[PDB]
Amino acid sequence: EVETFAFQAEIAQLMSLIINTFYSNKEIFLRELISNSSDALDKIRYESLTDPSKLDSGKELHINLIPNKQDRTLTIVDTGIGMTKADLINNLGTIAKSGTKAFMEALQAGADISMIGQFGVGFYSAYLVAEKVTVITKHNDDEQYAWESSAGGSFTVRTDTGEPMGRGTKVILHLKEDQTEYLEERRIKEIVKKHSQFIGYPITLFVEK
Ligand SMILES: CN(C)Cc1cc(O)ccc1Br
Repeated sequence: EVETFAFQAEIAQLMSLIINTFYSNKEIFLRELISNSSDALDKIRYESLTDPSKLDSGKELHINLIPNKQDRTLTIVDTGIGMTKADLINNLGTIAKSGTKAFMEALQAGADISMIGQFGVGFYSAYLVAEKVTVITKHNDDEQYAWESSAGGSFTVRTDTGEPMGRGTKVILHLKEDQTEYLEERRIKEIVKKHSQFIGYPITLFVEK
């Protein structure tokens, strides 16, 4: 069972601005996704402070970076609070309608695309380097769902029968053919050190055979 939804107009517009605007500093995507994972890890740590059993689905709070050269995917895994189905449909838990409005007004007033995270829609920077994005997520109060979009004005949501995650969120970036540099160990490591060096969670860069 696969449901297909239209993006709100303002979100589709933000997505095509990100895809079409000439802008060379594409590496900020990794900082924005990592920062979103860190925010979701803060959220489940804070709930665990008064209710320990919110960690029965995973005591470990971490972020993993997993490049796969055969599939041409970069996967960002976190064991944060995760997302309910309604969250996924509602622009992946963001206020994307009003953040895009403020983001685009800023762009006309001195801002550049690298400031997208200040307006809450940093996730969509994923499309600076990905032609398709898949978000697997599991929240304590809901089942495991798969969100998927290749832009073009729509996204799908389905129940994910893949590997149980326990709790957290997985962003699979199907990279564009000319963005494979973000699969290389030394290039990911440079970006993490440049932009994410004070994230309060361990970031493990997986290696490949
Ligand atoms: C924005 N990237 C990292 C996906 C994501 C992770 C979360 O932990 C929560 C929401 C989203 Br979308």
